[PDB]
Amino acid sequence: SQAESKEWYHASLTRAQAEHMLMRVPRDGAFLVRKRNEPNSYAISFRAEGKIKHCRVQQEGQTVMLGNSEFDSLVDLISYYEKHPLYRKMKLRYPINEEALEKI
Repeated sequence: SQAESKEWYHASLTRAQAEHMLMRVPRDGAFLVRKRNEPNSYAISFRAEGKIKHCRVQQEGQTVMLGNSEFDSLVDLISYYEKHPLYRKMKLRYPINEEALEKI
């Protein structure tokens, strides 16, 4: 779907790999979305209050759900949370597009 080509979306990034990337950006609002190793499940990994936090988003047919908040798609969800606070008063602000690198 459309989210898969967005700069904040990572198809193959674990929890720890995501933290490893986010720890290098010293700014609240830094974020990425990663597919989880369970069907129809994604995580938003983000920086808030100086920490890294993870929240889960479920794909539910034609829609996605974050807690009790429904959106048309992952792209619409992220757009909404760039405009409205996701966590306390903090909005998503800095999409992280880093590659998890394999040293060879």
